[PDB]
Amino acid sequence: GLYSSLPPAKREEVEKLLNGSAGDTWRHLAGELGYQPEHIDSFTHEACPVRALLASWATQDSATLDALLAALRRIQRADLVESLCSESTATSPV
Amino acid sequence: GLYSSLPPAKREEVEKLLNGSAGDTWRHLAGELGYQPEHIDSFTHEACPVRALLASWATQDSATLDALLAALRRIQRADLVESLCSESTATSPV
Repeated sequence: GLYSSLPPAKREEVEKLLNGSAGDTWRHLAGELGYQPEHIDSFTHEACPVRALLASWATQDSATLDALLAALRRIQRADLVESLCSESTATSPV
Repeated sequence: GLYSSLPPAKREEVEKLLNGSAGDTWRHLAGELGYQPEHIDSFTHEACPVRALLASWATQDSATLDALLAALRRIQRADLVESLCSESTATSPV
């Protein structure tokens, strides 16, 4: 299940979670994904580093939800896993 | 002078620079200011960590432009010193 296959309403909830609860888990994700520190600096160029990270990660087949969930586990952010499953409920594709 | 003594239009320009050009420089500042690593994570709870940093800095007498400039020099961001001084000639309080 590629992250790029999700509807825009699901991607907006990933932004809302880091905008409203804890905008800092993406640093830990980039660490366990093994991103070089120059990419972490390229993501902090914007106030929403999550939007740039998700768009940049979606360029490659590694962008599976299975890999995202494994990295979330390695950083002890199973709370974000639980929230993203509960917030998966939606109403339209657009 | 104290950063807390500036008009709100100047504080909006410090936010707009980190929101729109590059939002990394507050991390480098927090390092040379000698902040604890828990404060860095507490600021990144929000999308605009600069708004929370500037608020938690304005509550102490350490918030002088003289200290801000010394930190900006140590982090090799004298380009930002020029940009912020070049916007100081505003005439638009709120």
